[PDB]
Amino acid sequence: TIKITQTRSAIGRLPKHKATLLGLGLRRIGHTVEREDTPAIRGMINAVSFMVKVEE
RNA sequence: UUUUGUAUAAUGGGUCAGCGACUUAUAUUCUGUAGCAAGGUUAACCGAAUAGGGGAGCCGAAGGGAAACCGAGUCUUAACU
RNA sequence: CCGACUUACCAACCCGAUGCAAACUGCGAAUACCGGAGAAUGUUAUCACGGGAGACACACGGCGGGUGCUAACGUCCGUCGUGAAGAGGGAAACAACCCAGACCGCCAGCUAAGGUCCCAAAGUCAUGGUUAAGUGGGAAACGAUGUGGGAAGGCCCAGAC
RNA sequence: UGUAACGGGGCUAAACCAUGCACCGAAGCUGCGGCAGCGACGCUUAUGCGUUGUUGGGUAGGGGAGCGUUCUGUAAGCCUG
RNA sequence: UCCUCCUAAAGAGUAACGGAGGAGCACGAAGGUUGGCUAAUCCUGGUCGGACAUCAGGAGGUUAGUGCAAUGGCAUAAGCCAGCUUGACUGCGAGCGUGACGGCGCGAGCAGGUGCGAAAGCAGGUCAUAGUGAUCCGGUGGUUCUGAAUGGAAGGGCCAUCGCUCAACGGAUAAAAGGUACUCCGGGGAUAACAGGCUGAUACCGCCCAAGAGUUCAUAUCGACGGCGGUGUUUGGCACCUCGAUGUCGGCUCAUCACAUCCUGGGGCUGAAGUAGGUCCCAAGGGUAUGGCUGUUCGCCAUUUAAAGUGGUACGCGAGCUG
RNA sequence: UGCCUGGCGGCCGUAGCGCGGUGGUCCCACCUGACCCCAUGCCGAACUCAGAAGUGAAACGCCGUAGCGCCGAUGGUAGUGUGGGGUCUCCCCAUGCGAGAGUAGGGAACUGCCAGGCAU
Ligand SMILES: [Mg+2]
Ligand SMILES: [Mg+2]
Ligand SMILES: [Mg+2]
Ligand SMILES: [Mg+2]
Ligand SMILES: [Mg+2]
Ligand SMILES: [Mg+2]
Ligand SMILES: [Mg+2]
Ligand SMILES: [Mg+2]
Ligand SMILES: [Mg+2]
Ligand SMILES: [Mg+2]
Ligand SMILES: [Mg+2]
Ligand SMILES: [Mg+2]
Ligand SMILES: [Mg+2]
Ligand SMILES: [Mg+2]
Ligand SMILES: [Mg+2]
Ligand SMILES: [Mg+2]
Ligand SMILES: [Mg+2]
Ligand SMILES: [Mg+2]
Ligand SMILES: [Mg+2]
Ligand SMILES: [Mg+2]
Ligand SMILES: [Mg+2]
Ligand SMILES: [Mg+2]
Ligand SMILES: [Mg+2]
Ligand SMILES: [Mg+2]
Ligand SMILES: [Mg+2]
Ligand SMILES: [Mg+2]
Ligand SMILES: [Mg+2]
Ligand SMILES: [Mg+2]
Ligand SMILES: [Mg+2]
Ligand SMILES: [Mg+2]
Ligand SMILES: [Mg+2]
Ligand SMILES: [Mg+2]
Ligand SMILES: [Mg+2]
Ligand SMILES: [Mg+2]
Ligand SMILES: [Mg+2]
Ligand SMILES: [Mg+2]
Ligand SMILES: [Mg+2]
Ligand SMILES: [Mg+2]
Ligand SMILES: [Mg+2]
Ligand SMILES: [Mg+2]
Ligand SMILES: [Mg+2]
Ligand SMILES: [Mg+2]
Ligand SMILES: [Mg+2]
Ligand SMILES: [Mg+2]
Ligand SMILES: [Mg+2]
Ligand SMILES: [Mg+2]
Ligand SMILES: [Mg+2]
Ligand SMILES: [Mg+2]
Ligand SMILES: [Mg+2]
Ligand SMILES: [Mg+2]
Ligand SMILES: [Mg+2]
Ligand SMILES: [Mg+2]
Ligand SMILES: [Mg+2]
Ligand SMILES: [Mg+2]
Ligand SMILES: [Mg+2]
Ligand SMILES: [Mg+2]
Ligand SMILES: [Mg+2]
Ligand SMILES: [Mg+2]
Ligand SMILES: [Mg+2]
Ligand SMILES: [Mg+2]
Ligand SMILES: [Mg+2]
Ligand SMILES: [Mg+2]
Ligand SMILES: [Mg+2]
Ligand SMILES: [Mg+2]
Ligand SMILES: [Mg+2]
Ligand SMILES: [Mg+2]
Ligand SMILES: [Mg+2]
Ligand SMILES: [Mg+2]
Ligand SMILES: [Mg+2]
Ligand SMILES: [Mg+2]
Ligand SMILES: [Mg+2]
Ligand SMILES: [Mg+2]
Ligand SMILES: [Mg+2]
Ligand SMILES: [Mg+2]
Ligand SMILES: [Mg+2]
Ligand SMILES: [Mg+2]
Ligand SMILES: [Mg+2]
Repeated sequence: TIKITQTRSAIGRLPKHKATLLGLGLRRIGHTVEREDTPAIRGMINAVSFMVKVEE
């Protein structure tokens, strides 16, 4: 279980960068989401690391 | 208004008041609603007459094949699992 | 005839070394594309049918290219973003650049881009060096004892310069 | 055409390359109140009585719900010197 | 109109008046099967015989060949020869690929009847990708499907098939050229010329090395073979503003700004003895001609001037004039 | 159980070339002859038949040799997906992927089944 938050917009981003946020459940700026720790979530975090921040 | 793009030095209007631009008939398809239901429904017309009669007639319940023709099967081909 | 020779010259095949090619690959990625399984999330976001449209004049920016002068806010193709159809802050002004997607109201607070001397809201903030040209605040080949450094080298107290 | 290649004043830093701590800075995010749609759930529906999550920029265009005027029936009713 | 490669950004596809080439056929064998075989080139030797015909070996290993243009493939050969034959058959077709669609292509396998091979097996056209044209209309053959009172038939219908460089090749008609400055309408700055805008291939100007010319000596003064920049001044590229009008070349009057200055002013070098000169730097305060020719700016000539500038202002200025 | 040989395979160069030796009990190859089965665009050269006198010369199988071919590291370089930048017809930073060429080096194949001859 890890905590993720979004800190940047998804306006000029790629479709694969917005679908990643859709999969992570992020809705807007500063949306705190709890997600299970798994290689899939880690890969998503690596993919959108420039706009997300983890609390661990 | 037209444009990728108008404060544009692209067009329109001096202002006010009145008038002014997806309507009508018939025919077909679709949606909702209402009656009836494997049936539904009349037109012309008669009728003192929005009643009633008139089911002539139209759609659908059975389709296949060009057509004869056959039939919940048919055509295709001498014959097709 | 046959030829004996060298000779201000050029040069085939092969060998050794150095390169080039969108229409050359004995080599060969990253990305992208097809399919399967799996956890999580997304208002089925997917497909099929039926009713109704609108549109087929796009532009700019990034990356990958052709034609141009490796010129054009030039033109032609692929991908993404924006405008078109998107308000707001910033770049002094600015359709396409950056941040960021306006349900409404509040004389509440927190931030991103971008800034904190005044216009104009915020540090005349602290330590550390550079610049003396208003460089900052438009530009090249090239030239110069301009300085701020780093690493070496020659000559040199029998005397260098 | 008139400074006119920092926006201007002005700056020997208020310029640049390096470190850090603060602040300003948007319709971005958080706080309060209010409206509407979709979907889950028990409302045994009153089709709404609480929840909860989410969404609500918008041209052409599509869908849905509505306001206003004339006349007609309700209406020999009602208001009105 | 159709075929091959690249551009085409390693799935497919993907444009330009982009770069390179082809097709509008041919074959009863150049098809199928069975059986067998492997060259291009070079070297050596040998009669006519030569660099190269034919014959022997050796090296080489597809560097040849594909009926054709290119690409992808071909040794089990798809290449090269011989024999036998017509599967260059009929009716079907699981399941796919590609297209907006019409449509096109690959196809295991089924029923009948064949060819080759002893047989297993192969053959529903050529190694593959171009060799092509919707519909209507009309013709031919066959067809027991129809046959307008009945029996026939004409005609029509199903199958095979024929006729179109419809080449503008998804084809508007069975058949079709030009002028308008006598002109006209709806429209476009979606699209033309002057002008304005972006860039600067061209134009002008500036700068760098120095081979040299310069009686010796590169740089008093010029400057090759080459290179780097500036103005947006010419001829030009794009077509972003304007076609429900921004009036255009030249001339007259009227000027203004700039300096890469024609004179005046000051200076450096000089292959500057002096006058008179050449080159370069600063400097825009002022001035900067009259006539013949031509509509002309430009330009030629005559004669002056201390000098008779370069360019911008919508190639300045027509709600100032001229035509 | 070993050695050698033949056939059918697996993989397709660390598997292939070249140099030097070895092998004939058996197998294999070379080899003898041909009216016949059969054939040569002529020819027992090839195919095929009847045989084993002779030979391991050639081919073939085996052995060792690095004159070639071949494989091939680690590290580094180019390139590149995503996000930021600069002096932007070209590069840099952060995080992942990571070549090719070349060097050191490896390397004279391995193996399955069915058969034949000699030892056991
Ligand atoms: Mg956990
Ligand atoms: Mg326009
Ligand atoms: Mg504006
Ligand atoms: Mg317009
Ligand atoms: Mg206007
Ligand atoms: Mg107009
Ligand atoms: Mg007007
Ligand atoms: Mg109805
Ligand atoms: Mg019927
Ligand atoms: Mg059936
Ligand atoms: Mg290439
Ligand atoms: Mg997938
Ligand atoms: Mg069109
Ligand atoms: Mg178009
Ligand atoms: Mg376009
Ligand atoms: Mg454009
Ligand atoms: Mg580009
Ligand atoms: Mg351009
Ligand atoms: Mg602009
Ligand atoms: Mg254009
Ligand atoms: Mg539009
Ligand atoms: Mg905006
Ligand atoms: Mg948007
Ligand atoms: Mg703004
Ligand atoms: Mg600006
Ligand atoms: Mg502003
Ligand atoms: Mg704050
Ligand atoms: Mg900040
Ligand atoms: Mg202040
Ligand atoms: Mg201070
Ligand atoms: Mg001035
Ligand atoms: Mg605010
Ligand atoms: Mg908000
Ligand atoms: Mg609230
Ligand atoms: Mg809305
Ligand atoms: Mg919103
Ligand atoms: Mg009434
Ligand atoms: Mg491709
Ligand atoms: Mg691709
Ligand atoms: Mg053939
Ligand atoms: Mg054969
Ligand atoms: Mg000869
Ligand atoms: Mg060829
Ligand atoms: Mg053949
Ligand atoms: Mg059969
Ligand atoms: Mg037979
Ligand atoms: Mg062919
Ligand atoms: Mg016709
Ligand atoms: Mg008759
Ligand atoms: Mg009959
Ligand atoms: Mg015809
Ligand atoms: Mg066509
Ligand atoms: Mg007109
Ligand atoms: Mg235009
Ligand atoms: Mg023009
Ligand atoms: Mg204009
Ligand atoms: Mg000389
Ligand atoms: Mg021009
Ligand atoms: Mg005009
Ligand atoms: Mg006008
Ligand atoms: Mg005019
Ligand atoms: Mg001067
Ligand atoms: Mg002055
Ligand atoms: Mg004075
Ligand atoms: Mg005279
Ligand atoms: Mg003029
Ligand atoms: Mg004039
Ligand atoms: Mg005027
Ligand atoms: Mg005249
Ligand atoms: Mg023997
Ligand atoms: Mg023999
Ligand atoms: Mg031997
Ligand atoms: Mg490596
Ligand atoms: Mg990048
Ligand atoms: Mg390597
Ligand atoms: Mg290597
Ligand atoms: Mg060997």
